Amino acid sequence: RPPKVGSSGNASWFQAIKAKKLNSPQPKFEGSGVPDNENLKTSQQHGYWRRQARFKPGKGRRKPVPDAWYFYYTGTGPAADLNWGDSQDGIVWVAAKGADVKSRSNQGTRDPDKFDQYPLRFSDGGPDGNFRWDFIPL
Amino acid sequence: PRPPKVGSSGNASWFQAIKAKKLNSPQPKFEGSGVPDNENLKTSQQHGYWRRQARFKPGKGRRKPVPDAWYFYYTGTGPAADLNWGDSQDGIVWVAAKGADVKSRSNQGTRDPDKFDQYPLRFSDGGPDGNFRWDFIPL
Repeated sequence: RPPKVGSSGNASWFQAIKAKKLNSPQPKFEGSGVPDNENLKTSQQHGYWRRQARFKPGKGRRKPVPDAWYFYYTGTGPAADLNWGDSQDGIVWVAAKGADVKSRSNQGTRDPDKFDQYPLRFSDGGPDGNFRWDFIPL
Repeated sequence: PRPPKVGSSGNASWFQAIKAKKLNSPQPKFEGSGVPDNENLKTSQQHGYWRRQARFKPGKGRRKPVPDAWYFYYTGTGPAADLNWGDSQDGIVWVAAKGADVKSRSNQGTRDPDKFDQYPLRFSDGGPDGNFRWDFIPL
């Protein structure tokens, strides 16, 4: 059977945020939780963070390490078929003040062969202290 | 009329390759699943291996070294169909989604290239590390 490949792309435009612990809560944000990105209009500034399980060698038989979460605009990424606000384990919905969550951006997702991940900045206040992320300069 | 056909013939992987960026890149590492998307399959079935292909090209003198290519096969299919998930073998890296049952033997088979094109890789749950790349294939 050929595979059913339905996603237009699953690489987030942005670096992940990482939990600090194996049993960290889901991300919460001081402000909207939408990454800084001036390319979009206010109405279109909404999307979701999605959990990804991570593991390490050895030691072992692989061992778990803390989750990463990646941001996708609504209608893109692994949960592209969800409507904004639909409940799913591992999905946190975010929207800017002034967002119209029925709108759609044409921002799409990132081709990793052509683009490095973009830096995350949250000028309106980022995720809580259960999460960290590597510095990437502007 | 024709005799039986038991093997993976000269079928291919369902999916496009991942390619090393250098002649000395390490084998691919997968912090998340490393299993391509395929909505035919449930989470329990999402496991298999990446297998190295050596590559060479023509040019100055003749034989030129090209970076390694690695191709994905579901467990129980492909050149290493006889292995069980996790069996050591040089040029084989085992992958599985969180929640996979690496004994579930999927039903996707392999690709006859005269009938089906290579399918795009999409990695919901993580792909290979940054030593690897592949061209984007839309659709």
